[PDB]
Amino acid sequence: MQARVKWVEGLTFLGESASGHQILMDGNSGDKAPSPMEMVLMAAGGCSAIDVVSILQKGRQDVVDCEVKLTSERRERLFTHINLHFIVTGRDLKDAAVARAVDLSAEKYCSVALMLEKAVNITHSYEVVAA
Amino acid sequence: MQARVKWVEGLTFLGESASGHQILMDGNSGDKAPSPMEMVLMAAGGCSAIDVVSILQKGRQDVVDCEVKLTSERRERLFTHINLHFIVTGRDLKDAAVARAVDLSAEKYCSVALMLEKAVNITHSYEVVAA
Repeated sequence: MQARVKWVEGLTFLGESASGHQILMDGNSGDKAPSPMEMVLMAAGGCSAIDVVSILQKGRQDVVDCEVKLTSERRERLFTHINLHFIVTGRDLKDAAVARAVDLSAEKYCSVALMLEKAVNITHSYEVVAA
Repeated sequence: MQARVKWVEGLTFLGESASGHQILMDGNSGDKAPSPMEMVLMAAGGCSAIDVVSILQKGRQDVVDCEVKLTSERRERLFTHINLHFIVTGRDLKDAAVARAVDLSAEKYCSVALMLEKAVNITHSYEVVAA
């Protein structure tokens, strides 16, 4: 539970996780480091990609790479919509398995996704590339 | 809108912001870098602290330091509750001004806070230290 953030200077803040790591947020439109809102977008991408690769490895599917293209829109400033586009690379991965993994990840397993869903329109999509 | 995440190895993912910066997320309980859920907690702290220090500087208040103690609980895994505790340091800052700033920040200006609120119980609190 012990996370903290500290004002460094300007609008730069230091962020310390309870897993013992530190990061930097920059409130000048992410000038020198990501803005908090960028943190959120990336965390959604990351949490999702984690679960997607996990499901495939458990299902013995030979997943070799995973990339997430994130797009979003926001009020002129809350996010109105985030799209997670998965690019899954592997050997014999079947469509049904990738759909399952992207599905369960985005709507059942990804905490970040599920928290945002109650306030943001979150959509997903995927493609499969041979290695 | 152009953020992305890339699988590096293990459960380590690279995250790239459209402001042109990169970070690392680690899905092994934030082993080597923060977990996505830690990203979210810190972004809420950061977005909040940003707005808090901004309001005070606009109101000509001599804010010298700002720290946020974050605590949270989560299902045994969504966050059920996040508490933002602000520690504002300054010279002649008045209580009414700090309350205002923490208030507007947490319930009107902080996008990250406001997105989470629809799914998580978010509470705030503050204290004021002389410099």
